[PDB]
Amino acid sequence: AGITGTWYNQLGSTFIVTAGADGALTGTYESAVGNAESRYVLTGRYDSAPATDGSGTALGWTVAWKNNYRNAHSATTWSGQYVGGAEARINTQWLLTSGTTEANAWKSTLVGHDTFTKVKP
Amino acid sequence: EAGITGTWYNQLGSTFIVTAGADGALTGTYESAVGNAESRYVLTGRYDSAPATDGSGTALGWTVAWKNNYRNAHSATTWSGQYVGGAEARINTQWLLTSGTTEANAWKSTLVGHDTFTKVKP
Amino acid sequence: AGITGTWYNQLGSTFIVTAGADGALTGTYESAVGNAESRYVLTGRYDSAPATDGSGTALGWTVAWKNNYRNAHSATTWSGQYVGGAEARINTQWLLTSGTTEANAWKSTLVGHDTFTKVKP
Amino acid sequence: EAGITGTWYNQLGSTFIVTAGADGALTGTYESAVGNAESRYVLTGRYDSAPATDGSGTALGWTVAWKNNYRNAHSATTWSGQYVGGAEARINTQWLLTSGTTEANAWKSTLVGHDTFTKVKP
Ligand SMILES: O=C(O)CCCC[C@@H]1SC[C@@H]2NC(=O)N[C@@H]21
Ligand SMILES: O=C(O)CCCC[C@@H]1SC[C@@H]2NC(=O)N[C@@H]21
Ligand SMILES: O=C(O)CCCC[C@@H]1SC[C@@H]2NC(=O)N[C@@H]21
Ligand SMILES: O=C(O)CCCC[C@@H]1SC[C@@H]2NC(=O)N[C@@H]21
Repeated sequence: AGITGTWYNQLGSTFIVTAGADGALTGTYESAVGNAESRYVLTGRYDSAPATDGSGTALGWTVAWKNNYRNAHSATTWSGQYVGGAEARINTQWLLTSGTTEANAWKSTLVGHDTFTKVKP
Repeated sequence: EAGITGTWYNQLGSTFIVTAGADGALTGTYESAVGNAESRYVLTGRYDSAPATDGSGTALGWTVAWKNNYRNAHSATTWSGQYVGGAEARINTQWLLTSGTTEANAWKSTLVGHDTFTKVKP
Repeated sequence: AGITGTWYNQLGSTFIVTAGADGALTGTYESAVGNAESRYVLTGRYDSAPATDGSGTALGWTVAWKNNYRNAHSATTWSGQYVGGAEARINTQWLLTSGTTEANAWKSTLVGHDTFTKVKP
Repeated sequence: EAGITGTWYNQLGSTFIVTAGADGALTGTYESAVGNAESRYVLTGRYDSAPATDGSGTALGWTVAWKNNYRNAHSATTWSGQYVGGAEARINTQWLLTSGTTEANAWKSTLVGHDTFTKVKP
């Protein structure tokens, strides 16, 4: 029924988001893995007038991994598309950059892929 | 956050105007020199508002959806990277640009690259 | 029973490979999608003495998309790990670079992810 | 392929020694300036042996598994990119470095980055 809602990825992380009418994404993210506890703020953007040819809806969002419990000195961005229908899905690739010194910048950024559905594990 | 807040440019000639809020928010506008883009687009992101002080960069990211009130490319870019302060301040990034596609074309939906932003004295 | 064998990904592409004793990967790749027809040469490397703690076996390979039928002026590399067991798997991320002019180099490289099993679709 | 064949260096100070064969093969050795690496490692890859002549680069890629007869990091890097010829020849790449991990740690198995190689007059 749209991007707004509660989503879960293959790791069991929880992505709670609101899609504003003109393209904003606002919500919270809780990771099942990594140097993370509880909810973190997220903000992003999506295409609020997608094509009408069967294409997905492009979108992205960011989490900086600082909250009242922990600070991992890192940030993840997810870039992907929403695919509607009977089992809606958000398919993403992500980049997780840690703050590093300049000599260690070559090893600053992890890459991966997450797929989200509204099915609670 | 005075470091991040300001006007920046990348190696393509694109314009990144940003404000860093006390709460970790990034807000501003982006103008790409290339691609299916014209004029300014809204951006929004997050940064580490209490970064290490041990000679590490400050982790940050932001998103642009490539729709404005003049054009719509049906696509979105996210930049993930770090701010390196000082007199020659830089934001070093890698990015992912996803286009909306049909399911059959989803394998070719996402471009990857890297941008380096230089801050400009206001 | 090891890396050597015939593998298929989620697109239905066919990856036929031999793992040499000292780390070579040699074989052919046939893509189900894109500017591709029939088999293409591949070469790569793998860790020929993996850890003994339950970790996967790191590996990578390259295809340049030129054969006797077509030339797409492009190359893909896959980087990932082999995971043995009852349903062995190779989990990868890939980079597909097309030859471009310098002004268009920003849009030269696609990224994605392929998972391979020995199950024939 | 005289263009690609030779000795190259990247911005980290690493050494890439390669031979480009008539059949599209790349063979050689790689020496990283950084990471869990010492001495030379075998590489192997492929390139477009009949590239466009319209002012485009030549697509190529290669792999190093980080095991040699002195060290084993249980990891592998692939570089994907293009050769740009002429008097100031470059190979511009992006790379993926996958470490062997347990299944629980697989989400953090892969680093991404970018290297630019400069050819050195033999
Ligand atoms: O360890 C850190 O630096 C903070 C937590 C990172 C968790 C990552 S973000 C990408 C991937 N998807 C998830 O749901 N969790 C991991
Ligand atoms: O073509 C599109 O879909 C929209 C414009 C994309 C421009 C990209 S975003 C990554 C890179 N950095 C820039 O400043 N511009 C390009
Ligand atoms: O279109 C091209 O330039 C050549 C074919 C590319 C096919 C790509 S490689 C990554 C992905 N995995 C596949 O099995 N096929 C596509
Ligand atoms: O630490 C490891 O697992 C092995 C060494 C990895 C070195 C990486 S490969 C990408 C980048 N470019 C280089 O020349 N060195 C680093």
